[PDB]
Amino acid sequence: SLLTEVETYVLSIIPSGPLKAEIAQRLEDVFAGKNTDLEVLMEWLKTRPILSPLTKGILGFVFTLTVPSERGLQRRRFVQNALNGNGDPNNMDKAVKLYRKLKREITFHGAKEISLSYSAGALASCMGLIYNKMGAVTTEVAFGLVCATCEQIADSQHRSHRQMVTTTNPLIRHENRMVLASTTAKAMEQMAGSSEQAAEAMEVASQARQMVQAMRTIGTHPSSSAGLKNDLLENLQAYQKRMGVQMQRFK
Amino acid sequence: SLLTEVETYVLSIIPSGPLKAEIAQRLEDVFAGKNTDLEVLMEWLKTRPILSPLTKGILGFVFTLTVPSERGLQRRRFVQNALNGNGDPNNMDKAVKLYRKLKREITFHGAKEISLSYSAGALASCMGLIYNKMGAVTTEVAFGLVCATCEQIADSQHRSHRQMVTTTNPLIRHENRMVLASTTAKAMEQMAGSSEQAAEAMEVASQARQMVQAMRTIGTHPSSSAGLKNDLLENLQAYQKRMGVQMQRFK
Amino acid sequence: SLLTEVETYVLSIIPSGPLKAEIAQRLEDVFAGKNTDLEVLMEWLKTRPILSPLTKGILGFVFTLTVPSERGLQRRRFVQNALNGNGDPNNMDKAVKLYRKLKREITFHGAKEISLSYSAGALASCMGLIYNKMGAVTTEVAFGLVCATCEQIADSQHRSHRQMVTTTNPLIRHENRMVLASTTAKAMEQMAGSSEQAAEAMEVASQARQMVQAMRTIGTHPSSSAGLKNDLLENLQAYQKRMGVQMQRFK
Amino acid sequence: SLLTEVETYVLSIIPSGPLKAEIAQRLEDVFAGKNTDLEVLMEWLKTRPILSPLTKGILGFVFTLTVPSERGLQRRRFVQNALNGNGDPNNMDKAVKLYRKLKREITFHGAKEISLSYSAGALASCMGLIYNKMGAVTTEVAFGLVCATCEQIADSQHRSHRQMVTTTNPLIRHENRMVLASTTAKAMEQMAGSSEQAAEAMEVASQARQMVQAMRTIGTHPSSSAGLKNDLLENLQAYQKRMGVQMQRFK
Repeated sequence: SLLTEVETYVLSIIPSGPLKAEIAQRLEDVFAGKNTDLEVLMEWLKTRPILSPLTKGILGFVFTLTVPSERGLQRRRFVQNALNGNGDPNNMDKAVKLYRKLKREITFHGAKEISLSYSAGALASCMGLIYNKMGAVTTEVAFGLVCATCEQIADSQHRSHRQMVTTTNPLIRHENRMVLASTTAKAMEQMAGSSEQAAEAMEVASQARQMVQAMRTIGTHPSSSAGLKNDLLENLQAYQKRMGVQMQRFK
Repeated sequence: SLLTEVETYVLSIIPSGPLKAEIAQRLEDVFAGKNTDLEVLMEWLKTRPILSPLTKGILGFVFTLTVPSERGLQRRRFVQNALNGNGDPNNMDKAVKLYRKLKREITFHGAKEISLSYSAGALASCMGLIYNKMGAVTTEVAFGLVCATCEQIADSQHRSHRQMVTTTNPLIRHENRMVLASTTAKAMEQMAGSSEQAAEAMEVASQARQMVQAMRTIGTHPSSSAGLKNDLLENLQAYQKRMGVQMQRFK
Repeated sequence: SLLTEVETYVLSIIPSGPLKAEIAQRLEDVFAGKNTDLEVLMEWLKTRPILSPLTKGILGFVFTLTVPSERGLQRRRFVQNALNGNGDPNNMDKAVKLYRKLKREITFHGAKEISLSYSAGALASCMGLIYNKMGAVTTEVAFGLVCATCEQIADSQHRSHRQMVTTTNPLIRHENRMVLASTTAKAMEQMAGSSEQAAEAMEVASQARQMVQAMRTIGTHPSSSAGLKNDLLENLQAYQKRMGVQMQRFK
Repeated sequence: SLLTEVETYVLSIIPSGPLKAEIAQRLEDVFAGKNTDLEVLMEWLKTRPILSPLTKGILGFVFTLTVPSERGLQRRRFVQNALNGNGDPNNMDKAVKLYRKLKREITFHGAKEISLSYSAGALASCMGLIYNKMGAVTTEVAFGLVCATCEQIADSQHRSHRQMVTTTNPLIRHENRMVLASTTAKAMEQMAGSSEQAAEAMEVASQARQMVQAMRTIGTHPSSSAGLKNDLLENLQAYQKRMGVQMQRFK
């Protein structure tokens, strides 16, 4: 069940969207013996616009571990660029210290357990060593290094959400609502359901998007109005809930 | 959800107006794989008249992080001019001290958390290093530096409002009302609704604008009248509330 | 006479060859009011194959200081890449410490005198700050920073020669002779004199080149022969002197 | 004159033979602006049978530094395999310690001077970091790392010769002569001169080769004869000198 456990950590860091569905479907193919040619897979991976270079690096890295027949594959540049760890010497010293301990393990958990003791920076650098063949560790350990990195990123992915919503600055909190509404509105428009709900869903989605932009145009500063900041948010709250129920309707 | 979190901080600092709607719509295109050519985007960004040079710098900076294929892009001058941090040596020393710590992180939150410990001046200088390629940090960290700067500006954006309205000097407080009314009146006139309310909204907006200028002409100094300062504000207060309700009518 | 003094230091680091003649002739044009368009100049500079990226950086940097009308020029990428100082934080801290002192000077010598007290690494980073507009110093000081860098490189250019020829390892010393002969032979062939000496010079040059490669093919290891290592060098010594006198014949 | 100094160190380690002539001629093309396509060059380099993997690695490494336009090149597998330093953690720790110091230098000599203080093992590993983009140092420093490695190998190349010829074991010393004669005989046969000396040179070369194999067949052990070990070497000594003079005859 290692292939399932790694798939949890890897897919956690990827942002939600059509790519996440496409990436996960790709992971199943290469985790189920349906391995397509690596080059066309990675070439498709490279062109993806939304993924961050670091996140794009891990997905490229994980594919290489599955495909057999080394010495005939190709080490993609963007993976090396992403995983290089900024070329820092100080953190890369920790990476070697990690890689010393990883070489002695063969169990996936043993790699993950020791790896999480080190900073998120070192794992990216150390994970570069395995990809570049500078080091060499068994496949089970290498995933244990990926999950330690993916868990570290995934932890900060969640910790950022907790800090952003509980922020005390009112200005961004208002700004958080409009962009959040726009993103939720964007979610329906891009996913056009087969049923007639797509037309209705697009309308309500376009309604919020057409209205949120007007809300930004008026603004919500205390000095930009005389109490209009209050009622402006209220319509958004209704619109957010209006879009909230709309999601499960086509479900 | 990093692309949403950065979009909150970036759009917070931009002043409300038609540009804010246009800028945010642009951010969605470059955060959703609809990346237009960078040069035409930044060229449009440069010509924008209302944005401050520093605020214009961050928006230019954020776009560069998304677009791939370095060595073939172009480093715009105005970004460097805005982000140079006034060429101070003292604050730029802090920026390097920051950049030393940022290089070791890969998590967005880790960059943001450490960055906020430093003065707003250093972040502008340090954020210059990443843009100029003097330094090099992973994309997730770099946004973590932007949000630290955007949060710092956004905090002072709000803190200025609190200090301005609670100011004890009566002269500016009266002056605050007329300019506030003019801005609110200006908001409707520029946003011409499709409904017939645009004609009526323009009339009431022009009424306040035509009357606020007369109010300035008479003045409101204690020595410029013999109690007319009192009733002059009262009509503004009605006009402000009259325009206040008028906003949600076309909503 | 500043323009002459800087031209000494800048041209010292460039390796000898046709490019050095072309570069110096270009420096005269931009140091004598014959300033060609910067972009076509730097574009020609970029394509040069022999110059190292760092050395190519300084020549690009020096041209920018001469051309007037900032805000309308363009900051070339390769200059930033070369002058970034590897993005190290530690040496860049020294660069700011330098840049603090340079800002207070206006004399060219004052900049050069203080600059040489710092390691060659910092000057490259600090010299990046001036080019990127992160800092701002008067033109006379900026050349004083270039000459400090050029002098530092030029010093190590000479110090390498002293260490290479006085090396105790016999194997490279023999190898030094063949490559040295090939380079000297290459010097005549590329510079085709207008007189008939070009044909004769090419013949003797091709003679050494045709014979030095045979010398490498046989080798000169003590275990690759039984005393042939001795007489093999002797013919080279004659050939080197034969080419030595041949140089001043077309002079 | 950096391109000449590096060419000395690089060509020293390569064993003598037709490849050494071909490799050096290739180095001139890529050190003189005649840069052929990298891929066809490295592909030809990969197929070379005589070069050791480590020595083949350096030649592949040096070419990559010259060719411009990164992000569009390709990192060859065999270079990474050769330069990985056996994936040891202990020596790779030294490599990072080296790479920390190299990042702060820009002078070629400065890189070479500090690099030679470290064991030959670390330089191979550290030189791997630059090729893999794990690190990043200026081109002048990187050659300074290569020459430190090439010098270290070249020093041991010579030190092995001193120890082999001065060995006290008589059995290998006799064996040294036959193989040395065979190699010298092989040198003429492969290099077929244009003059008629090729036929005569082949005959005398085949004479020694035809006779050295007979000498091995009889053997030269003290227990394999009753004094024939003495006169058997004498004919070789004449044959070695006979081939010794024959070399400069076609010269």
